[PDB]
Amino acid sequence: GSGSLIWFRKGLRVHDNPALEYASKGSEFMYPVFVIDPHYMESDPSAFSPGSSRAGVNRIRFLLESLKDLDSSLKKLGSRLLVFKGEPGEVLVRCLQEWKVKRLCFEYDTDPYYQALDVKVKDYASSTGVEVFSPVSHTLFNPAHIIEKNGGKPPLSYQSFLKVAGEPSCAKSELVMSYSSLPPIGDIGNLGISEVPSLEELGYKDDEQADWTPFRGGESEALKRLTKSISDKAWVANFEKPKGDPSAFLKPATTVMSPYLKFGCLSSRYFYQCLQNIYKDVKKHTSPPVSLLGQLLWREFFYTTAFGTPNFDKMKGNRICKQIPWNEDHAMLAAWRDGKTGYPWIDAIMVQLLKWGWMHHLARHCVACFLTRGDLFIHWEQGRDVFERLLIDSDWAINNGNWMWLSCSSFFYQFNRIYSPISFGKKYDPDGKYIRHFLPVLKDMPKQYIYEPWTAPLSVQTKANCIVGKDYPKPMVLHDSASKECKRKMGEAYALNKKMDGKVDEENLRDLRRKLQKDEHE
Ligand SMILES: Cc1cc2nc3c(=O)[nH]c(=O)nc-3n(C[C@H](O)[C@H](O)[C@H](O)COP(=O)(O)OP(=O)(O)OC[C@H]3O[C@@H](n4cnc5c(N)ncnc54)[C@H](O)[C@@H]3O)c2cc1C
Repeated sequence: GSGSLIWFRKGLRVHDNPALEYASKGSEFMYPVFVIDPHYMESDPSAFSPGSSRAGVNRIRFLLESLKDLDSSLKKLGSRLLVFKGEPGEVLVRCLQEWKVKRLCFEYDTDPYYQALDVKVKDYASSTGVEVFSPVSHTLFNPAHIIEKNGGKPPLSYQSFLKVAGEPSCAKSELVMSYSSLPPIGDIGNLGISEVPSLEELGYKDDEQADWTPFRGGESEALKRLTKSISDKAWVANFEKPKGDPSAFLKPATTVMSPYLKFGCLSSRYFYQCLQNIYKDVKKHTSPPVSLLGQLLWREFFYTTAFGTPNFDKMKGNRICKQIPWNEDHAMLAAWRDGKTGYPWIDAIMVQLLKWGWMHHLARHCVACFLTRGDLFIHWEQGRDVFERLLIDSDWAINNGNWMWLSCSSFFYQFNRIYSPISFGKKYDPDGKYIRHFLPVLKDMPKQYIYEPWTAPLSVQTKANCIVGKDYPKPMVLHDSASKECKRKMGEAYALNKKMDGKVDEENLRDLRRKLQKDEHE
């Protein structure tokens, strides 16, 4: 008889799943599918840290966990999760041509990877008589609608986006959070049926599995943590993003729902709905941009902008990105990536990236600034790539948008507002608790130098059992001069961008790069 297939990619959850719902109705049997793409999941010995070439082992373990939770939640309703390994496009059509499937459902998505897959699968299904339901539930708004309504392009600013965006449909909507039951799986036919694969099966040695980010994945954890994240009504009511403490690691200054919203473990519509409820239950609460709900709106802003901008994930070809002659220097990038820059604050943060796969927004700010238009002047696409595989909440739209923001390549252009690798952390942690924790090599350094070990008298060092240049590196660069040179180049780069009416050529750029080379080398 007529069967259905619920294809899972990002909505790794049972609650608020418009796609899963439809797949359960009018079907005597249902096929829940998820494909492990070797290219993204399997071990890559060439990578700079355990994982594939696109994902650190941390985000991978998170996904695998989300998958187990999901299957489990399905095995509860009498269903199950069928996991195949291979190129999704191939796997999917081979599933269609193998099963009596008349209806194919999967949550919509705007990432390039998925836009590409969905054209193929859609065309195959359409040409083979399979119905296709691809509802928008990963975001509160439909990028295409916003862009269409706004004329022909995406609103140029948060403020402008909210005006146009209006309010999400899920507002007065009633979401489906549970199901009494779910259609039985149905003939598995002849396909390599598989259970969620272990890190080992993905090719990872045990030493590559020693560390553990402190955040389990899955819808279960998701919902549980949301409950904890917003239990304090006053806190959520008085929420102001800029006022959070970036050094607070024992108790993160924000929700950390980031990874669950990225893999769809948590519906953002439900979250948005909860916030709404507790907002009306008080009377006085913060509003965007700084509000907690205002944060779900930043996600919306970048997604819409990302979906409407070709070459969004790169400078060249990007309508909205300022053309800047960034340097390239695997040695400098490496020093920053592994957290060996010399500035304890920056290094401590980069280590939290590697160990937690998450850092407070402001921390992400500092290291992104230091790496680009703040001190090193390395291409933002480079910090972007490092972040993309290390963050357990790595999100295409969000990550690219933010790196362009922190590099003053787009959205924000007050490049003379530079974070200080030395003094910023003090504003919150003068004792340097955060640093000591993630950089135990400086465990004993006296607070008078914790943010600048290179200024600690040689005697203090040896006693603190930390010698700059041996145990802990010395400043890879001197902030003052560095940031002053960045502010300089940044100036002439903007000058060129303005002179060429936002259309700098491959030529001009090259000539600027040369020009700056002279004025800053001889
Ligand atoms: C250079 C740089 C790279 C970044 N890369 C990513 C990334 O790959 N994935 C990612 O999810 N966030 C990224 N961010 C944005 C932000 O830091 C995170 O969303 C936030 O730290 C997540 O913590 P939280 O869940 O406690 O956020 P909360 O403050 O508790 O907000 C709740 C939710 O709102 C969303 N949100 C919060 N801030 C932003 C923001 N500035 N832009 C868009 N959405 C936001 C997130 O989905 C988050 O889970 C990046 C920021 C910078 C400066």
